[PDB]
Amino acid sequence: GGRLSVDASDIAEASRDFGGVARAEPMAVFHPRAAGDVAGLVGAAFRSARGFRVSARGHGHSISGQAQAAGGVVVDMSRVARALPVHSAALGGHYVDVWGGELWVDVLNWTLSHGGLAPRSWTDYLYLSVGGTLSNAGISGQAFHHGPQISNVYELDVVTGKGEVVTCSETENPDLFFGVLGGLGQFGIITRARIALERAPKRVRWIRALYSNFSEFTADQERLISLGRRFDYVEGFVVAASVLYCLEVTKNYDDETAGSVDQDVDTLLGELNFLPGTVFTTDLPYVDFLDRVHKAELKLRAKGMWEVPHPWLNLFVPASRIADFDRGVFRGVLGGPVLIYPMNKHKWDPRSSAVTPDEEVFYLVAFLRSALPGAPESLEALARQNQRILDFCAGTGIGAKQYLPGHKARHEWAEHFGAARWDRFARLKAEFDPRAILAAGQGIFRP
Ligand SMILES: *Cc1cc2c(cc1C)nc1c(=O)[nH]c(=O)nc-1n2C[C@H](O)[C@H](O)[C@H](O)COP(=O)(O)OP(=O)(O)OC[C@H]1O[C@@H](n2cnc3c(N)ncnc32)[C@H](O)[C@@H]1O
Ligand SMILES: O=C(Nc1cccc(OC(F)(F)F)c1)Nc1cnns1
Repeated sequence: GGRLSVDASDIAEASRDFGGVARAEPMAVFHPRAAGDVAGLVGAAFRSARGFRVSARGHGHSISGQAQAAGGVVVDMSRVARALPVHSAALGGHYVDVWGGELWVDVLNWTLSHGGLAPRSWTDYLYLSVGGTLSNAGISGQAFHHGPQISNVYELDVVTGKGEVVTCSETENPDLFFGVLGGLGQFGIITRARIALERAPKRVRWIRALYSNFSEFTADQERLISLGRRFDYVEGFVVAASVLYCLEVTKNYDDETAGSVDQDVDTLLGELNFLPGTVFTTDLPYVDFLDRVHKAELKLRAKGMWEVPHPWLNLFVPASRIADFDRGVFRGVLGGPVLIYPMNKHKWDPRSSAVTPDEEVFYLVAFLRSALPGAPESLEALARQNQRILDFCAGTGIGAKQYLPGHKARHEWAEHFGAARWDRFARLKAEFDPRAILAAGQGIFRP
């Protein structure tokens, strides 16, 4: 039922990503109609003499060619009938089956219009595929409480590196299920994901408060994630003044809780140590808050500042070493935001392929800088800054782990996973993709 394409615009899009650096071209782009089409293509790759590379492309948000299939075939997973949300008395909640290539923005609109339901755990940007984020983790301000998106999925349909369609969960083929979650596309292509849902809030009380003291800022973020009155979202960012820290929190509400929202916010804020008179508040619908990054994208696109190189660096930093990151990186080493917020490791299932630091509390530190348009030297200076951040972590023994890892050397991947996790990862590759057909742009395995 699928269609192979050699259209120059199809090839060009499959040969690029948001990073704007890696440009490995496929021989063709495959447009599937259903899961069986994806199975057919991977099956032919597995059966072929040379064993050509096959990679699924979500929305192309990768930084360094992770979705590229050099001289092979890129599967354009972008979008037919959609499954309606379902209630389960056994799970004690709702779920929705979605196509692997579905964008989170389209999942949200579908679930809201069919029962006022929504996923519990997000990414900051909704124009990302379900298969794409589930192959990494999928993190935002809710992860401290609900865990990442890989902790909010009941079941998958996976097309393995042998072109076999497998239904998997915790109780059915758990090795493939847990391997695929945070598995960097190594063990198969997600064609279906069964997403956990909750009754969606109607509105959001979105708060920002400033700190000049890093010790007070991190102490407040750490207390907020341990919280039963609590915020529904906890993030933060580094701002140039010398250096300031912005705490970002939200309180979700609906018609029932509308009458208590003001007091709940005031109570929680009173316990914090932000700078007096630096509180900024917005009240807006739930969809609008979740789509806030798409609004920033439209403004950047109009200024020609979206289709520029993005040498993004994402680190998971153990909370015991975050203090050293202030004078060492934010005041030391250093257009674009620097995100910072802690998460709880216990909300992350240790059976998944996801790699986190060996500490109960760890931070995402996200360097989201854009290079100047049409200026290669800008990208080069930013790449040197990223290497200086990595050298700082190595030289001071910070047990940081990259999120969306950009490694390409075997010993670097071995160090990233550690011996036990590397052994599990390699064994899953021998079982599920022995010819190393899938997601070869990640640069982990060779045929
Ligand atoms: C560009 C961007 C990315 C981003 C973000 C904001 C922007 C503007 N905000 C994020 C956030 O708040 N939290 C988070 O966890 N991630 C955030 N990101 C990063 C994003 O998650 C990643 O870029 C991720 O790769 C998803 O993006 P996308 O859906 O575009 O997928 P991809 O880049 O094409 O492919 C990524 C890898 O996964 C493999 N792949 C793709 N689809 C599948 C399926 N269906 N099954 C299995 N593997 C799949 C690709 O081959 C590639 O290896
Ligand atoms: O990217 C974000 N958040 C995020 C937040 C604001 C804006 C933004 O995109 C930009 F800068 F282009 F407007 C991304 N979080 C990530 C986590 N992991 N990789 S990226």
